[PDB]
Amino acid sequence: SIEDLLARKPKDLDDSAVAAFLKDKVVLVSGAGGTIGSELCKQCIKFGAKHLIMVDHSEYNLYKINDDLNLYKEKITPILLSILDKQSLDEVLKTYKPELILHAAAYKHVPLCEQNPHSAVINNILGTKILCDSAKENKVAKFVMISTNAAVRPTNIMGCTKRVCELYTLSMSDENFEVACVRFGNVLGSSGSVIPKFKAQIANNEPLTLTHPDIVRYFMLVAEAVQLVLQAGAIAKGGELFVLDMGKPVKIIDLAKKMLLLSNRNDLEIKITGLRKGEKLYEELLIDENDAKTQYESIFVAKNEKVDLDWLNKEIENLQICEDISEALLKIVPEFKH
Amino acid sequence: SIEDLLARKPKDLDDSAVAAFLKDKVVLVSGAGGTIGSELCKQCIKFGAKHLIMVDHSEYNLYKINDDLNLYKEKITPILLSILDKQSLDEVLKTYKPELILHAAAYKHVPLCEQNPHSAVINNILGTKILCDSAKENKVAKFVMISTNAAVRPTNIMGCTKRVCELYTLSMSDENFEVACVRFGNVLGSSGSVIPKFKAQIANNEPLTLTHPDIVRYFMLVAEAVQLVLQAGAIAKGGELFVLDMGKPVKIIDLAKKMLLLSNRNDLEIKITGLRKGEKLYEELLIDENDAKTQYESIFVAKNEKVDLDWLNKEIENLQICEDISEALLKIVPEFKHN
Ligand SMILES: NC(=O)c1ccc[n+]([C@@H]2O[C@H](COP(=O)([O-])OP(=O)(O)OC[C@H]3O[C@@H](n4cnc5c(N)ncnc54)[C@H](O)[C@@H]3O)[C@@H](O)[C@H]2O)c1
Ligand SMILES: NC(=O)c1ccc[n+]([C@@H]2O[C@H](COP(=O)([O-])OP(=O)(O)OC[C@H]3O[C@@H](n4cnc5c(N)ncnc54)[C@H](O)[C@@H]3O)[C@@H](O)[C@H]2O)c1
Ligand SMILES: CC(=O)N[C@H]1[C@@H](OP(=O)(O)OP(=O)(O)OC[C@H]2O[C@@H](n3ccc(=O)[nH]c3=O)[C@H](O)[C@@H]2O)O[C@H](CO)[C@@H](O)[C@@H]1O
Ligand SMILES: CC(=O)N[C@H]1[C@@H](OP(=O)(O)OP(=O)(O)OC[C@H]2O[C@@H](n3ccc(=O)[nH]c3=O)[C@H](O)[C@@H]2O)O[C@H](CO)[C@@H](O)[C@@H]1O
Ligand code: NA
Ligand code: NA
Ligand code: NA
Ligand code: NA
Repeated sequence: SIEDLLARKPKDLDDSAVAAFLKDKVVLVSGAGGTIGSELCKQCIKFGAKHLIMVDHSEYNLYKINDDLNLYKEKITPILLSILDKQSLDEVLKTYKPELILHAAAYKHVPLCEQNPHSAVINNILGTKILCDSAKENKVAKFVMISTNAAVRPTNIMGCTKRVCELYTLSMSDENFEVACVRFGNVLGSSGSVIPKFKAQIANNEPLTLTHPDIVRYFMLVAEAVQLVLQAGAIAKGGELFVLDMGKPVKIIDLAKKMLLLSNRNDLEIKITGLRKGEKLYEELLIDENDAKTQYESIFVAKNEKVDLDWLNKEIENLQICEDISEALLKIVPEFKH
Repeated sequence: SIEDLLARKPKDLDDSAVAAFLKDKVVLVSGAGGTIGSELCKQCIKFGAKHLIMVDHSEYNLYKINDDLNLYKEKITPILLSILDKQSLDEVLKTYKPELILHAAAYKHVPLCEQNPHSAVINNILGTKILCDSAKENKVAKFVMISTNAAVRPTNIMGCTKRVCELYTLSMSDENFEVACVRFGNVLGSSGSVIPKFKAQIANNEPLTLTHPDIVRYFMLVAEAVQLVLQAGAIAKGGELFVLDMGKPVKIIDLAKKMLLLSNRNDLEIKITGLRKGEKLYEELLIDENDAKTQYESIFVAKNEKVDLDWLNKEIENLQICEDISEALLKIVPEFKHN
């Protein structure tokens, strides 16, 4: 398998630490039925959580993860809900009183967020604000925000919104409501990503569409990223912006060729179709030489400064009505180059 | 495959009527990346729409239908959006000025809507209200509501919510804003449905889980339901509640058995697991012997009277506040018998 070949296989997976962190917890996962959310769900059950509240706005995604976990049906509750519905979300948190929220709900596609920036802002930033505020109000002990390497020096709407969500959640962190964010890169075979695209092109005898001959990405398996996110949540004391190490980058052309080789399909061409708007060619330096080490060699802590929430709330209000979203996002993230 | 077997293959598919109806139109499809919406999008391009506005809240579903239609990308615009965001929907409608809205966005699962009746109400009823209101205000000429046979004498929250959407949209119909609803039954192989569930159980060496040995459903292919919906929309003058003829119902036990026979896994057990809450054994009579015929033999018009919108709007507000959704729904839909 191509997944197998590019797997990170990190040597510092710690089952026992995740078990101790999750034992008998009521846990709520937003985006429960997504690529990452579904794997969080599965690992929460595997590592002994008492009760899993699965929140997703996509009815098929929710149905599917509920169905996948049907052997544990007594321990899970499928909540069909947008996190933008504050009043319903508050009712959910007061009812179940989760001690941990794993926030994986977001819009993540670079091109679609470029084309729909307002919805990106609303779903990502406002949805994060609503979920985060509700968690703090409802005395959730720990809140882990799934973030992305795309939030570093963002060149696109999606990335920028995720950076704003880091700023917001980390600024809400305190002794009673401990927030951690976890940045990582491309999850192998995730929803709507390049591996399923190539797989489908091959199966339909189409040429593979490669954006640029020199483009590279960092990859890991969903089970690896999720477990490390959970180990990061487990060691968090509140306020940490974590980042995962992912090994060496992989050329997408090499990925394309390996896929072709694995299906004995060297009858097919690889066609250059050009960079998509917002897209980086090399991403960013993963780990700064001065990020703090943790006890896990795959997990580092990056520097982050709280921001004045009053100011941030004003900017977020403006984001929901303003005419130029890109320019507005810049006033919040001055490193944003769109 | 199982789909082949149970196809309807109506004799009265009419490409040309659909082509004439869709020619050069700007068409907005809500729920565009769903099972039915995706097929609506494809048929809109096939039959010569000018421009397709694809609205969906699931980024993956939208991504996928957008990619599926890559060959025709200059004719399609992917709008990542919940129809509950009135202000943004309004802006989309003003920017693109669609002439036709095909409304396929909803929550459709009996059990999930049983378990989340408030979100069923919000996403189905309020989402329909917002989209329908915005369409009329923005002078969209024709609005087609995808409905369901479950709206008839509903026994579950989902079906009841769909019936309220019928009442709302049809009561908004007038000479400028023509509304049709179309009711039909199970679409073979649709998202989250019994066929994909049985396929996975088989692929995983699991017993098939059959709710009840006697349960039956009416089935048709997505391409058939969709084209018939488009033909209904083509002949509509406003205010019609259409219903499709779907042929003979199918015992789910016979569908299970046939799946096991086709993959040669008669080694697997069929386990009876019990009816799910809200579920009917035999659905309902499809075509009332008095429903009116149309020019197509697969499409009929079911009786329906407008309700006062003043009344309905206030009942819809009550739905968003009440203690007890089921009781509140019964006020609007007095034939609702909630299992
Ligand atoms: N997939 C990757 O390669 C990758 C890499 C780094 C970070 N991330 C981050 O992980 C998070 C999840 O990514 P994914 O691959 O699982 O995407 P995904 O789209 O498969 O899953 C996201 C889930 O959230 C749900 N959702 C979205 N908005 C919602 C809302 N308002 N209310 C409730 N549910 C909502 C979706 O329906 C979906 O099931 C996103 O920020 C993403 O940016 C992903
Ligand atoms: N599948 C069947 O058997 C069947 C039979 C009869 C009627 N119907 C009706 O057909 C319609 C679609 O069913 P389907 O099988 O395609 O289901 P689906 O879930 O596959 O498709 C619905 C689509 O609507 C989207 N959506 C839901 N709420 C939304 C919102 N608030 N804003 C924007 N997008 C939203 C979803 O993301 C999804 O892509 C529903 O109206 C259902 O009520 C289905
Ligand atoms: C999963 C998804 O949809 N996007 C995520 C993905 O972004 P990213 O945009 O990298 O995800 P993709 O899987 O879409 O693309 C992976 C790589 O393949 C290339 N490519 C893509 C499609 C194609 O047809 N041909 C082609 O060559 C891209 O240019 C990119 O170099 O990882 C980032 C982490 O680093 C996250 O921030 C994004 O949320
Ligand atoms: C998920 C879905 O598309 N639901 C639609 C489906 O409902 P419906 O609930 O009939 O659709 P499903 O495919 O879930 O179920 C079909 C039949 O198979 C049975 N079954 C299902 C699952 C299983 O594990 N075992 C089993 O035996 C059910 O009891 C039912 O008799 O068609 C109706 C139209 O008639 C629509 O109103 C619903 O929106
Ligand atoms: Na899966
Ligand atoms: Na359960
Ligand atoms: Na499809
Ligand atoms: Na396009």
